[PDB]
Amino acid sequence: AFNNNPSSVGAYSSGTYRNLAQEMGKTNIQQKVNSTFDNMFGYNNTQQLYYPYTENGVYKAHYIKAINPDEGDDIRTEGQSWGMTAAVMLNKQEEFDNLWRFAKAYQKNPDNHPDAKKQGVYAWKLKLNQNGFVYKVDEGPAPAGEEYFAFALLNASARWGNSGEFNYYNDAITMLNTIKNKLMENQIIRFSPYIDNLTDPSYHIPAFYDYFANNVTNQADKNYWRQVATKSRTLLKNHFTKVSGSPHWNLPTFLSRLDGSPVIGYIFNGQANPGQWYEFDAWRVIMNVGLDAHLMGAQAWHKSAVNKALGFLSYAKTNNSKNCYEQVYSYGGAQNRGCAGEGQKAANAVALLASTNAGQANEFFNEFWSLSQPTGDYRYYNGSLYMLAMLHVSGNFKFYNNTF
Ligand SMILES: O[C@@H]1[C@@H](O)[C@H](O[C@@H]2CO[C@@H](O[C@@H]3CO[C@@H](O[C@@H]4CO[C@@H](O[C@@H]5CO[C@@H](O)[C@H](O)[C@H]5O)[C@H](O)[C@H]4O)[C@H](O)[C@H]3O)[C@H](O)[C@H]2O)OC[C@H]1O
Ligand SMILES: O[C@@H]1[C@@H](O)[C@H](O[C@@H]2CO[C@@H](O[C@@H]3CO[C@@H](O[C@@H]4CO[C@@H](O[C@@H]5CO[C@@H](O)[C@H](O)[C@H]5O)[C@H](O)[C@H]4O)[C@H](O)[C@H]3O)[C@H](O)[C@H]2O)OC[C@H]1O
Repeated sequence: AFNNNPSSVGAYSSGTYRNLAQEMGKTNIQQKVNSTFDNMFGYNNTQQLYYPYTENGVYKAHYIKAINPDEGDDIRTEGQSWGMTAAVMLNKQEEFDNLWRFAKAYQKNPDNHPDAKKQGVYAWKLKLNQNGFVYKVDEGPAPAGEEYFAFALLNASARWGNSGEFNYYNDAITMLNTIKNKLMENQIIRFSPYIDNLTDPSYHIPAFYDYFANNVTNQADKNYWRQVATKSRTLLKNHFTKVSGSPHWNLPTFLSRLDGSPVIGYIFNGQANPGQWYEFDAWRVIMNVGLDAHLMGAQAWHKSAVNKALGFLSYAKTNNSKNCYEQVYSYGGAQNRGCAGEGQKAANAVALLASTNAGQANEFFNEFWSLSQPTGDYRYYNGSLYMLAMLHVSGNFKFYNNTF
């Protein structure tokens, strides 16, 4: 049965990981997790997201392909870093290394880049040109990518050691220093190096920063990352307070100021959507809250955040002619961007690790568990989230500490 009383002590401290699928009475859990990985990383052109990159017939590395029918397929740091994370959680070392090799070679901007803000950060969007060679479309970073890269590399160091192709640990420390020096403002993760007083709630994963604190050597850096963790929980708490009730109606948003205030409308040239939309980025916020609750302990704010957000989505479904909650809301109003897909449902299943409502658990978990693994033209985002969620709800998303 669903544990509606999540412990205030996290799995990272206790070593005790919940298996949410088991709590919900599901069978063949680990087999389903395994087939999810195998299908995503297999050469089937169906669920597949993991593709080899070759130059003149010579194998180089692998990437996660952000399949895109409208705008052309591209390659993204977040997809890449999530792929590495999935691989390390299931002890899939070749897949990890092939993805990391690609990132280090083709996504990393040179440390001597003329623009100091780009030095050592990871170009968020690549494509293959008309001859099949990789190039950077936008050299700017999407910092959730670097966050996951650092997280995946620290875990790889811990599981596999550092005597093979990669010194994972040294690569992780370099990544952490890049985040600190290039991708933070006042110890809050940036949306961009080029815009101040701006964050993206979905980039906040407080437990990762605690994990970083425990895996650096020097005292100043340990304290730095602990402060980032505290400030991240405060940002998310403040954001959830601000979106409570009218006018945001309990869903977190795409963009936020550093005090947690949703960004209203447009604020910069190139901006994809209005700041106050619950949209594709924002889907992940309560998933991150669930992650944090599970790994570092469930506090009153985690519970309130997820209970109210899932509560709104359940309500929204009853007022929908197609009996679904939708992909995009603004100020509590549906923006007609379609019924929720697999990635959004996946995000909401992970949020249940902070839920105290068995009725929400039954509804949201079964809607995720009944899905087939994503296929077709929109499988990049849906499929990547689906993979992460499969790890989170099966007790397979763990923190592996390094030893010193
Ligand atoms: O110079 C600076 C610029 O570099 C800067 O650029 C920003 C860099 O960060 C970018 O953020 C990432 C964008 O990608 C997000 O994930 C998306 C979410 O959407 C998914 O696509 C949807 C899937 O579902 C379909 O139904 C729907 O139609 C799709 O839209 C997509 O697959 C994912 O990759 C990441 O979360 C972000 O981190 C940002 O876009 C850039 O603006 O901007 C500032 C400038 O000064
Ligand atoms: O566009 C705007 C419209 O969106 C707006 O409509 C309003 C939207 O919100 C509606 O209210 C929702 C009611 O349900 C809430 O979820 C609750 C949260 O609490 C849960 O209870 C917890 C369960 O577990 C216990 O252990 C725990 O102690 C409890 O706290 C409960 O199960 C959920 O159902 C949603 O968060 C609300 O959004 C409201 O009725 C609409 O009017 O109207 C204006 C328009 O502009």
